[PDB]
Amino acid sequence: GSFVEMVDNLRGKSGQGYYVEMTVGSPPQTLNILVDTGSSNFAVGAAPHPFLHRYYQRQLSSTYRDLRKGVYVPYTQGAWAGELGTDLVSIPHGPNVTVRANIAAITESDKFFINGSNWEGILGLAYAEIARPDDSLEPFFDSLVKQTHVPNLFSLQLCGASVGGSMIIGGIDHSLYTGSLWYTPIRREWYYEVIIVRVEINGQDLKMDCKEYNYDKSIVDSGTTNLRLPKKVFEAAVKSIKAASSTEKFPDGFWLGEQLVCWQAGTTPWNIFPVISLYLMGEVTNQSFRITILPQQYLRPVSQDDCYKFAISQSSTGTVMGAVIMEGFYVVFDRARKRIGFAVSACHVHDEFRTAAVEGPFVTLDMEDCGYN
Ligand SMILES: Cc1ccc(Nc2cc(-c3ccccc3)ncn2)cc1NS(C)(=O)=O
Repeated sequence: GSFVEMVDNLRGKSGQGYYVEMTVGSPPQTLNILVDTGSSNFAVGAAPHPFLHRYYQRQLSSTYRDLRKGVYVPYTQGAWAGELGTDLVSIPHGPNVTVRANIAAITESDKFFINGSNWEGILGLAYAEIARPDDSLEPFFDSLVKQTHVPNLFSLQLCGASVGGSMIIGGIDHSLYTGSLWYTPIRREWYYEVIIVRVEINGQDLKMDCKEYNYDKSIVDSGTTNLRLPKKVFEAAVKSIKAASSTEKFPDGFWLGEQLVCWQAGTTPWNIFPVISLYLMGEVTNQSFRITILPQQYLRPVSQDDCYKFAISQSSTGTVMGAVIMEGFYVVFDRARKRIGFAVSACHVHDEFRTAAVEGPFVTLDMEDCGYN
């Protein structure tokens, strides 16, 4: 393949995201940078922190330009504060280009960096609408497309478990997937927003109004571990997942993520847990497709003891299709054509009985109604 050098350019630890090496400043300073399609800021640890091995030293970068403006990004677990500037940025195992991009130097943080994640910053790949302090701050990818010939497209292959995978920038590598790629529109360019039209557990329709699957939004977000489902959706999904796996009994707190369950090394009875399908709006009127994950995706390994957290959780900002979803698939963020493609990942974790799936087409009527206004 012509994109061979970008293949296997991601690393990570389970539950702690996937990062890419980015080279910042002059002379060069390389950092591990979290790939996050669920935000739009490029920020790097820029002062010492207990959880950082390395950080950005702007004083040592001859090409740093200070924008003279603070920046603050909250999350639900905590936040970070910092200072805006521009500098030279390239990706050794990404496109063969260098751009002047906005960079937020993080000077203080609260529950941002993860002890042992090996990343030292974040690359927000969503759109300028959600960027901080405001949409006037051009995101990394907007700069890249603006300043260079790189096609307005990236693709992600996230290889679950100590993890890895590929971010192909400017195109698609056919060795990363199998079967056809199926596309869903990007409803609006802010988050990577999409429309889920049906949910099945082991083939069984969850029978909820599709409006509920997308209240108040559904997004594809590589910086979130879990499949997050709106309260009402989550409850109905838990109940149906319980009903499908009833040959085994699990404590109430397992389904809530508060309790872990461990099996003896090599014995996890994957086959007693259901497959999960999400149908996505297709590109033609009344046409949909489904993506199907295995419990190998939604049960996350956390001794000769294999422990697992149930990684479908509750949300009150809509559906977040996190690493749990992405890890079954090769995901194409076709920004040029305002759409997202899914194909079966060449690296996804399965067994001899079941494999993750991308299937279509299906007939689904009145899909334009599912989205929140
Ligand atoms: C987008 C994103 C933003 C922030 C973080 N960071 C954290 C930090 C902590 C933490 C908690 C207590 C003490 C120290 C740190 N817990 C969860 N996420 C991870 C991701 N993304 S991710 C989950 O793919 O690594």
